[PDB]
Amino acid sequence: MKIDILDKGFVELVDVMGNDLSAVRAARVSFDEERDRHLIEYLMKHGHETPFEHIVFTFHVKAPIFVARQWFRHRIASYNELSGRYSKLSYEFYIPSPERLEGYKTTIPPERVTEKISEIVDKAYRTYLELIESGVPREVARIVLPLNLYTRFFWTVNARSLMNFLNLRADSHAQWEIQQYALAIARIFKEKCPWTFEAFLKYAYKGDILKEV
Amino acid sequence: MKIDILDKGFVELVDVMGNDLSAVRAARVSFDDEERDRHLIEYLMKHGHETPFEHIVFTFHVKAPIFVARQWFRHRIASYNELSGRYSSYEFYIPSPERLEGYKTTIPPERVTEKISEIVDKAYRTYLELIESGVPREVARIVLPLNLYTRFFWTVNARSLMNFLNLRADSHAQWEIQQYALAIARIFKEKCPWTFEAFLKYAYKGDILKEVQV
Amino acid sequence: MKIDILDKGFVELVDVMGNDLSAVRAARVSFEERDRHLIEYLMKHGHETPFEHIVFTFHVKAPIFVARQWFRHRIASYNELSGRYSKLSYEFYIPSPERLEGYKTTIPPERVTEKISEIVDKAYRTYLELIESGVPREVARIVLPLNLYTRFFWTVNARSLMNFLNLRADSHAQWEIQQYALAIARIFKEKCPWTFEAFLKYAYKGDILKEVQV
Amino acid sequence: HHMKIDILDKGFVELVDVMGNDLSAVRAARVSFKDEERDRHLIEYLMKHGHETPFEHIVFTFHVKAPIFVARQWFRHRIASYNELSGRYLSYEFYIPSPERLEGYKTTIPPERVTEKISEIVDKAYRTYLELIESGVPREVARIVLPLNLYTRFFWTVNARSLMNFLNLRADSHAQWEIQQYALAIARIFKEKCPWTFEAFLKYAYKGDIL
Ligand SMILES: Cc1cc2nc3c(=O)[nH]c(=O)nc-3n(C[C@H](O)[C@H](O)[C@H](O)COP(=O)(O)OP(=O)(O)OC[C@H]3OC(n4cnc5c(N)ncnc54)[C@H](O)[C@@H]3O)c2cc1C
Ligand SMILES: Cc1cc2nc3c(=O)[nH]c(=O)nc-3n(C[C@H](O)[C@H](O)[C@H](O)COP(=O)(O)OP(=O)(O)OC[C@H]3OC(n4cnc5c(N)ncnc54)[C@H](O)[C@@H]3O)c2cc1C
Ligand SMILES: Cc1cc2nc3c(=O)[nH]c(=O)nc-3n(C[C@H](O)[C@H](O)[C@H](O)COP(=O)(O)OP(=O)(O)OC[C@H]3O[C@@H](n4cnc5c(N)ncnc54)[C@H](O)[C@@H]3O)c2cc1C
Ligand SMILES: Cc1cc2nc3c(=O)[nH]c(=O)nc-3n(C[C@H](O)[C@H](O)[C@H](O)COP(=O)(O)OP(=O)(O)OC[C@H]3O[C@@H](n4cnc5c(N)ncnc54)[C@H](O)[C@@H]3O)c2cc1C
Repeated sequence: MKIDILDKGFVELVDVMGNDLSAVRAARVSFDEERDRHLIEYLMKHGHETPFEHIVFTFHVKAPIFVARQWFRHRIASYNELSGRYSKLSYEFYIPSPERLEGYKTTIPPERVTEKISEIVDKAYRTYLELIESGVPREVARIVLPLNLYTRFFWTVNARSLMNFLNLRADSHAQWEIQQYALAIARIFKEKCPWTFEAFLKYAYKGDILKEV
Repeated sequence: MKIDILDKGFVELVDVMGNDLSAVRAARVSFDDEERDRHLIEYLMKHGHETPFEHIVFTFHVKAPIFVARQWFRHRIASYNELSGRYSSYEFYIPSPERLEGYKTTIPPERVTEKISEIVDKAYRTYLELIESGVPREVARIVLPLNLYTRFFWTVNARSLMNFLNLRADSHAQWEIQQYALAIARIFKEKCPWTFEAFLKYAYKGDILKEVQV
Repeated sequence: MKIDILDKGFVELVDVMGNDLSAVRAARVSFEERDRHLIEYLMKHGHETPFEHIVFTFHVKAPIFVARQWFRHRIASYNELSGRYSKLSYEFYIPSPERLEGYKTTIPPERVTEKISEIVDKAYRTYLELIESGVPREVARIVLPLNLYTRFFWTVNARSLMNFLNLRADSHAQWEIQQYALAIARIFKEKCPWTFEAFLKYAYKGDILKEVQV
Repeated sequence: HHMKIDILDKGFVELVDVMGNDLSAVRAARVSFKDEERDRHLIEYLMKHGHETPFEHIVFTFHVKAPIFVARQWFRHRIASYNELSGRYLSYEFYIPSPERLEGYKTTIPPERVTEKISEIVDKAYRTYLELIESGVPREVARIVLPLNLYTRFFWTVNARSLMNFLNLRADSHAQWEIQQYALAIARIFKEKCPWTFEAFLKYAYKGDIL
């Protein structure tokens, strides 16, 4: 299960432990269709969040550094990001689409904005290459690369922390770029834990976008 | 996969996410070679790169005396769900004479076991009586002894589990929790043999897991 | 500041880092009505991170059944007396007859208080017989009841402290820990008045702190 | 607090506040409310046997100004609290490595020219940023063209135990030189405020080498 985000990014499900019933078993501390869902909604509405910590996901994410920086602020989770000492490195950059600027009356055509960004990216990247070729270590030369450079990471997180992530990132107040990733995370969450996801939207979700999309 | 511990306790595996390769994939940040994969596991363990092992997760169902659970619950990097004494088998851990078969006492070890059993029976009886009288469970239960068995679900990742083993699968820890740590270690070994072996070889700070098999 | 709780317990403030302004500085990231205005803004908009920069260290004496509920709050630091090696005062929480006010019981409340006291006496006396006989404390103490008082140090930041209050300073929590939560709230209010008020007005999810003064 | 240490060309690590000192760990370990000799002995005992929880009762709050590539590595330390400047909503300064930063590395061009080339691309990226902002482009979008050597600022509250883990990982020759410099500043302040704990740390638990 993979979802493409932005121009070159993505969110892919690597593994998952449990499902809605994992939270049910944990809540009852042990080991009926309607009875189980009722328990899930009960836990959600009353704020009994601990049982959902027993559902865990591992995602593989490709996102721009500025998005990853905001993402990594979520401390109750595990991350492993690219370094280039265990796997090969790649150089791609997030170039906003003209549509991304819709809504703002910019004196510069949204098409020209996309071009200027692409322009600087190319120049920074070429400078980077020029430095490496001259013998400058990568850890130094890389500092000239822009924040829109794509990176990749593995993210393992339990359902409770995931719902906190959605509360903050699947919201109109969050930067549009991370909103997109949050939407993809929500879709995968819904596919693996439909009962929990539904209960979440109904009683605990604090954001807005998940109720519109 | 369930292992009996003490007189009425146990450690049961409920679920597990991943295996040794999960840490390998995480370290390389790649989703998609035994010799080299096992070498990487040893390398990570040897140089202290522990984050990759956080991508292996276990969920256990444990039945242990409260005095043991209190020590267990001090391990904060994990998730717990315990039986609610306020809302809810009423069983207790009675040490066998063999548990004292090592200290010099003024009374036979068997006598100690009898004394413990006796007071537990009296406390339990008092509890049931209070409950019969309409006294709320949350109040009546305060007379129950620390050897009362409780149960909880424990979800923990491999890195945190290894920290648990470093501290509890050791002769300095109380004998009772050592027994549970041994069972946790056995299940860990079965599901992640490569990580477990690398752990014992490069990072394990305790003593018993290098003396006792599986 | 030492506040007495229950019959022999207490909550004592050991140390504190910062005040309301610590959160303001953190939110602004730079080392008054406008400042207080900011605190309220943060609280109403859900900006909780700035309050993580205010930290408290408390010394608490409480019955084990209360401590176990307390220790479920993982985002904090704890150091408690050792049941295996620490010297204890051997004091127990005996509910007052008023504790059962409201519950229709077969026997009178004073009777319940009496029975609890009797079982505690028997358990304690049995414990004494074991220790005097040579039984190690780590084993002998398992017969002691859950109402035995213990002590611990608790270091926690304001954000986690507020989460603790949301859960324990509430009618759904056991009356005994509610009492401790009230004391914690009292100390929080004295050191961080602006944050405390903003909390009650915008984020507090409990009920008792909106009716019980300070 | 008040302590401040300059790092790199425009960065710094400033001590904002501190709760406790070495005695805070001693009291927590004994879980109560002796003498200097026995107390320092207890600190070494704790450090030696890995009884690290008592040190969680010592807390620091730092104000740090560092380039984003350094901050990114720093923020991987989850057991701590952070508050950083929002790029979405500064004085825009950048870390320009000194020619000496390339000592030991045989480069095709003079080290001075490398510093120049870095300064040049940074200038072009910044000027592009300003042009986008002036045209009405949202800051959150325009800022993505800025380089990783852009300076940011943040408050960091962390306890002594977590700080020691931070030092074991960053105060090491295997860490990038830039973060090593910051780790040395953190260690310096730690030493100043908790002499006993720091000394014990260096003697029995520190796994790095530069300290
Ligand atoms: C030379 C060098 C190379 C590096 N290479 C890479 C790389 O290739 N990829 C990469 O992603 N990072 C890399 N890092 C960053 C490394 O992963 C960091 O040290 C780590 O992210 C932060 O450390 P920590 O886990 O010890 O600290 P904290 O996150 O602050 O945690 C402190 C302690 O609590 C723990 N802990 C916290 N949360 C959890 C949890 N959820 N589960 C289990 N235990 C937990 C552990 O016992 C830990 O030591 C590198 C660092 C250095 C110095
Ligand atoms: C032989 C023995 C004797 C003991 N004696 C005592 C005693 O006298 N008094 C007592 O109270 N307890 C005692 N304990 C219990 C001890 O406090 C526990 O081992 C500890 O609380 C749980 O371990 P941990 O911190 O390593 O694990 P976890 O809480 O699971 O944490 C794992 C890692 O994340 C970390 N971490 C998590 N949270 C924080 C945080 N807030 N700040 C900094 N780092 C953090 C550390 O790197 C840690 O190793 C004893 C245990 C043993 C085995
Ligand atoms: C629109 C928007 C604007 C933002 N602006 C800024 C800004 O200007 N500056 C900035 O620094 N960040 C900013 N952020 C980041 C914001 O602080 C993140 O939501 C936060 O860092 C990650 O959330 P968390 O604390 O809820 O999650 P996690 O770190 O994953 O924690 C989950 C839960 O555990 C908790 N928790 C974890 N660790 C601790 C701890 N040490 N102490 C107390 N509780 C803890 C809380 O209950 C928390 O909700 C912004 C985010 C958004 C969406
Ligand atoms: C009326 C009442 C009834 C209760 N009944 C029961 C019961 O039947 N069984 C039982 O076991 N407990 C029960 N509890 C205890 C309940 O589980 C506690 O509230 C909880 O253990 C501690 O709360 P916390 O998660 O909010 O806090 P903390 O552990 O201090 O965490 C603070 C924040 O960080 C978070 N966080 C920390 N660690 C993790 C993690 N590993 N994964 C995801 N998020 C994390 C969350 O955002 C959290 O709110 C009850 C409590 C009350 C008040």
